[PDB]
Amino acid sequence: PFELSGKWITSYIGSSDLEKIGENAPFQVFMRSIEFDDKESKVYLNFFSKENGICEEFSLIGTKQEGNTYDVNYAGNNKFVVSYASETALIISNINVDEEGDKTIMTGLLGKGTDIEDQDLEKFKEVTRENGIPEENIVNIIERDDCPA
Ligand SMILES: O=C(OCc1ccccc1)c1ccccc1
Repeated sequence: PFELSGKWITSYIGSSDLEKIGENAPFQVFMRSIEFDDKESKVYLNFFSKENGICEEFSLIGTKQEGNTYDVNYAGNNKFVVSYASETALIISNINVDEEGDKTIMTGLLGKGTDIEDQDLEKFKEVTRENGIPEENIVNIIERDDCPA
């Protein structure tokens, strides 16, 4: 089988709205771990983001919802699915509705730490594309993640 829980670090993120992912933006997210607790219908997320250019750490809890889905409060309301899982990667698709009501679709490629497999990367690009997110709306997060391990 397939272990979904553990260390996951963000390699790349794509977004329908570039305001949500540049420097210091709420969805420029540097993942550190995700733990799925299906017994209690919960997911545990630990990650860094930057504000004011300095690392801040978050540990959040989402709730398992209908189908394959999870709801979590962060910079508005979020519904995400693990669209793809391999031994080496997860691709997450997330819809965020922010505090103004604006809706953003994002995708995120995660791995076990820095050395990306091209096969996982190609699947990320296809999922991103399928969600209507253009290639130039992809940020390389590996390059930007200087937060603590
Ligand atoms: O890496 C991500 O963590 C998921 C996540 C989802 C919601 C809140 C926190 C973390 C990610 C990437 C792109 C889009 C959405 C999420």
